[PDB]
Amino acid sequence: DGESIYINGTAPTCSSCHDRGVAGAPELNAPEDWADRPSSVDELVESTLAGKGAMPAYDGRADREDLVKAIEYMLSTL
Ligand code: HEM
Repeated sequence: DGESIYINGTAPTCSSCHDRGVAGAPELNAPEDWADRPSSVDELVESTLAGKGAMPAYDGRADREDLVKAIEYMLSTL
């Protein structure tokens, strides 16, 4: 599911950064970190595909669908 994707079914693995908050990556169950961001999954996924700050571009490494499933999973902890 989205959890599987987020934890291990991603390359690079989202967990590795977001679990700890590497380079200030918006963490899980941390609504404040997301409040300011365009929380809309459909927007967040673009940021994810393109890359943001330390986050590399995902375009090709993870499909929008994969990403979406991971992102909604991330957001569901907030
Ligand atoms: C794994 C595929 C993965 C997902 C999914 C993911 C999502 C994600 C979102 C939705 C954001 C916010 C986008 C926005 O602000 O519009 C976000 C932000 C950051 N991430 Fe991420 N992220 C995934 C993976 C990784 C990896 C592997 C790293 C560490 C190199 C990482 C880091 C960050 C950082 C830093 C940001 C934003 C920093 C900023 O400038 O605000 N993410 N991620």
